[PDB]
Amino acid sequence: LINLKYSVEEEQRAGTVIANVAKDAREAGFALDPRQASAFRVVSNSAPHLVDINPSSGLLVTKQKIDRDLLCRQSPKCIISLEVMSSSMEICVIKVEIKDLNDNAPSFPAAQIELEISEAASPGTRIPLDSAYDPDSGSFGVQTYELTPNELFGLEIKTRGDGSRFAELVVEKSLDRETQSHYSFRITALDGGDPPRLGTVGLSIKVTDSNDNNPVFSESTYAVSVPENSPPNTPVIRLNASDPDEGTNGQVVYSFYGYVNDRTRELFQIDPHSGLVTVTGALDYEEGHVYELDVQAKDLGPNSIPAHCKVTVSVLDTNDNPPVINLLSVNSELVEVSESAPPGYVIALVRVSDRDSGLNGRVQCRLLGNVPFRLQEYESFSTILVDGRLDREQHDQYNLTIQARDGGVPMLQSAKSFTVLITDHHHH
Amino acid sequence: LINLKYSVEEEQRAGTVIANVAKDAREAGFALDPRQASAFRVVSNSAPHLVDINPSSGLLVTKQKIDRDLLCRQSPKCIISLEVMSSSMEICVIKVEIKDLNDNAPSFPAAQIELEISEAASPGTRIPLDSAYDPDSGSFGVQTYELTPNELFGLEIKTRGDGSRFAELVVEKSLDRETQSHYSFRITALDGGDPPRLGTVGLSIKVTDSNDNNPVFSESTYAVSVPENSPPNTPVIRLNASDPDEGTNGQVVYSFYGYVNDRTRELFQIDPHSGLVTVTGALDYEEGHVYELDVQAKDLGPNSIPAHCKVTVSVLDTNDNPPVINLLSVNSELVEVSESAPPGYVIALVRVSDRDSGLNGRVQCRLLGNVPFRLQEYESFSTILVDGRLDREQHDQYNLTIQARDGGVPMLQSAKSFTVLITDHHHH
Ligand SMILES: *[C@@H]1O[C@H](CO[C@@H]2O[C@@H](C)[C@@H](O)[C@@H](O)[C@@H]2O)[C@@H](O[C@@H]2O[C@H](CO)[C@@H](O[C@@H]3O[C@H](CO)[C@@H](O)[C@H](O)[C@@H]3O)[C@H](O)[C@H]2NC(C)=O)[C@H](O)[C@H]1NC(C)=O
Ligand SMILES: *[C@@H]1O[C@H](CO[C@@H]2O[C@@H](C)[C@@H](O)[C@@H](O)[C@@H]2O)[C@@H](O)[C@H](O)[C@H]1NC(C)=O
Ligand SMILES: *[C@@H]1O[C@H](CO)[C@@H](O)[C@H](O)[C@H]1NC(C)=O
Ligand SMILES: *[C@@H]1O[C@H](CO)[C@@H](O)[C@H](O)[C@H]1NC(C)=O
Ligand SMILES: [Ca+2]
Ligand SMILES: [Ca+2]
Ligand SMILES: [Ca+2]
Ligand SMILES: [Ca+2]
Ligand SMILES: [Ca+2]
Ligand SMILES: [Ca+2]
Ligand SMILES: [Ca+2]
Ligand SMILES: [Ca+2]
Ligand SMILES: [Ca+2]
Ligand SMILES: [Ca+2]
Ligand SMILES: [Ca+2]
Ligand SMILES: [Ca+2]
Ligand SMILES: [Ca+2]
Ligand SMILES: [Ca+2]
Ligand SMILES: [Ca+2]
Ligand SMILES: [Ca+2]
Ligand SMILES: [Ca+2]
Ligand SMILES: [Ca+2]
Ligand SMILES: [Cl-]
Ligand SMILES: [Cl-]
Ligand SMILES: [Cl-]
Ligand SMILES: [Cl-]
Ligand code: NI
Repeated sequence: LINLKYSVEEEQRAGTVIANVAKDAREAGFALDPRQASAFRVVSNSAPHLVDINPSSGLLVTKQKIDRDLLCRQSPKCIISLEVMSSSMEICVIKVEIKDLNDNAPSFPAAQIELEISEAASPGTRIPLDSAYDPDSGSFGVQTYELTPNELFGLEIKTRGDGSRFAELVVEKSLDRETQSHYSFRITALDGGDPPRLGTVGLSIKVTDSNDNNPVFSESTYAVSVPENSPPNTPVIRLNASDPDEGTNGQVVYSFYGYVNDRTRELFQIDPHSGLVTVTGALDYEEGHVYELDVQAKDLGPNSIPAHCKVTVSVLDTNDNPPVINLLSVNSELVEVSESAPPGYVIALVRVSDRDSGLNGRVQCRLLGNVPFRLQEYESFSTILVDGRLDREQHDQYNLTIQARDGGVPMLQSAKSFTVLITDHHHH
Repeated sequence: LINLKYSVEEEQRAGTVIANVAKDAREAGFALDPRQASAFRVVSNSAPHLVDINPSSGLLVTKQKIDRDLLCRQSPKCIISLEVMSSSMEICVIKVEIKDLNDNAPSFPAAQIELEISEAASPGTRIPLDSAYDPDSGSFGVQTYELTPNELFGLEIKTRGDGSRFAELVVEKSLDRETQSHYSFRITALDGGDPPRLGTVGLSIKVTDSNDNNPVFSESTYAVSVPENSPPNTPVIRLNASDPDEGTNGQVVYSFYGYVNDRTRELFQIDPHSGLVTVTGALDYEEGHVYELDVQAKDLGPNSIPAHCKVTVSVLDTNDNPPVINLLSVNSELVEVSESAPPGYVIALVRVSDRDSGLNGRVQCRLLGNVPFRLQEYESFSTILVDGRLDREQHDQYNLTIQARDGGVPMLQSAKSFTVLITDHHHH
């Protein structure tokens, strides 16, 4: 029947006087018989330990200090319903409202918020953040959030229901670890207070890597030279591909990328994890001058995009073949010369070869001894001719010996000995 | 001394007359005397089994059919140097060159060329392709390559080592497996002849996957309701994230996200590999009405961009609290009523509550027995009043029993019995 409303701020000194219920009850129509200061008693009340009416004085006192933010959380109104009974079965419902105060500033449970975002995070990617804690009601509760001004990240606030706000992170534009790996920001939450209260958190963003870089060689093509007969495990060329990715994604492994049936496979090797290309087989300039290696560098991660380069290994000619002498008699027989052989008569023809090339293969010849014969060398063919008088007695037979010498370093020689004999007049 | 150069095509019939060595040499100055088949002899020649000069006739004839592509491979020139010696130690060097013919068409050894390219292949990255095989020399060897006209891939021709033509593949525009995984193209090799000869092979291109799709929920937020006291392991909600990637990259694993020290953690659980959110603890509407679950779906593998959604799980109120009856007398004494009690005089006040809500919390009261008393209902307080004649003798004491019943399903009752006594004059 009878209703009395009141209101008082929260967190007030315990034992506060809200109002004299006797005054406003009599004024409003109560059966307060003169009954030794005990006319009415509280039937039941929402908060036994917080508010109490005095049967003696007939006054509303706060039993303890009121913390509205615990009773009603964010509920818009905070009323303690308290019902009193009179001496003769009469009732007065009394509803006291607890006005909220901005005694709480928004709070973050974590001192810092560390996050990991892949550099491949599409712009628009959003990450829900732990909303701050402000137990005040509505207006005095958390209202907005702010992040350190930047271009890469933004904050978007949404209200699930009846405010109760939370704010998520948003990648605003493309990230890239290889440019900036870490970010450090500051988030502050703000409540709707006359002098608004704030909370703070440090926001560390570690940009997780993505295998978005492929190995790359300094050059597409290379050219190397190797002297023939280079011993096994001789350094040909050490390739250096670069991958700026992180860990496995940035680790390069070299290997050969060609068909597997060619001589190259057997001749050379590569150190896959280091990049050293060495000679393992028989390299002979005389057999082949050049070899083509197709090397691929590959990263150890997902979406492994390999990169290739071609190395032209030219073999170099060392002077490792002696000059070969070959005597040519007309009838492949013992060289006989007549005594009366006029100066300059040809005896036998000589030919020299050399499997090398250049100055290593080019030859020059000599005729040893004091013998009466000269060796005039012609283009690629040295001829022996008679020089002097031939006496059957003073010299019946000679043992001509030809030397051949190349122009390599170290130079090489060769010797060939053939016997010549002198005749009177033989018609064989 | 004397040089005679000649030329002849390959693959000619056997016993061909290249040139008349006797005539050419004699005109060129050589010991051509009329002798019994003994004017000169071939000293040595590059290929004995291929070409030979005969002193009897004096002609440069070929022994068999010559295949230049075997002798000199791609070597630019193919010369056979025959050395001839005359009667009087005179020499005529002869070099016969073998002109190449397009008797070989370029051919590929494999039927198809299998390739694997990551959909993340940046436009411009190239994959060296296996060069075709044509043993002809220079112009007549492999010259250019051609692929099926398309937009995604192109061909690039390059020259590595003094010829040795090769063509690598080049990506023209971005690939995407989630749109098209396999490609079927045709490559043809061509040689440099008037009627060019070709070879062909099928080129299968498999687009290897890249984790370039993140899990995605159907909607941004969800809302579900669950009756309180739902037993452990009850279906709350079935989340369903989608990821079109391949294998691991497309496999979603759901899990809980948010602050760790939260009530929710103990109440619910989620099936990580399936996405079923089941209840683990006891839910009580009377304690809390709503709960906020933050679920994240993330794919296994690299560059895991997770997706989040918020589930607002609202609890439902079951009628699981009985209506509490509570009678309160003036001084909490045995209820005494005066004999001369006029109809409608108040005896004792009743108050009933119910911790439930809605019709589950709404109560209605009853008075049992034939007793001379009424229970007239007020808002929140049922009053007991006198309705009959109170005779000390006919009825000295009553044992009034009040029932209370809520409007839930199944409805709940409660009973409270107090004794009333009748008296004429009270002096205390
Ligand atoms: C025709 O003449 C040559 C030249 O021999 C020499 O002529 C002079 C220039 C002096 O050097 C003399 O000492 C000698 O006769 C003969 O060639 C040489 O033949 C000798 C004997 O056969 C070879 O001796 C050998 O040498 C090797 C190492 O060089 C030793 O290991 C052997 O044990 C042995 O002593 C010699 O190598 C060879 N060449 C040279 C440059 O000395 C040739 O034999 C001769 N022919 C005839 C038919 O008389
Ligand atoms: C007072 O009465 C209580 C209820 O008894 C009930 O009486 C009728 C109306 C039915 O509801 C019947 O089912 C019950 O027996 C008793 O339980 C109680 O004992 C009585 N008081 C005393 C002091 O005995
Ligand atoms: C590759 O080159 C870079 C740049 O000069 C250098 O820092 C790095 O040490 C080189 N690595 C190898 C393996 O040569
Ligand atoms: C998710 O929903 C799709 C329909 O869009 C369905 O094909 C798929 O099977 C569902 N996922 C699971 C795990 O059942
Ligand atoms: Ca407070
Ligand atoms: Ca407050
Ligand atoms: Ca606040
Ligand atoms: Ca990058
Ligand atoms: Ca990277
Ligand atoms: Ca990489
Ligand atoms: Ca050699
Ligand atoms: Ca050599
Ligand atoms: Ca030499
Ligand atoms: Ca041929
Ligand atoms: Ca040919
Ligand atoms: Ca050809
Ligand atoms: Ca894709
Ligand atoms: Ca994909
Ligand atoms: Ca995926
Ligand atoms: Ca309950
Ligand atoms: Ca309930
Ligand atoms: Ca109930
Ligand atoms: Cl921004
Ligand atoms: Cl890593
Ligand atoms: Cl002819
Ligand atoms: Cl569990
Ligand atoms: Ni003789």
